[PDB]
Amino acid sequence: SDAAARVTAILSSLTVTQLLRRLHQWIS
Repeated sequence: SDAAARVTAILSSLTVTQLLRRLHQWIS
């Protein structure tokens, strides 16, 4: 099963983008 796993991977990358937004919010 790769289609369902790919859906989970897309969500994992989004979590990383959010962590980056919080880091930038603290710096600027």
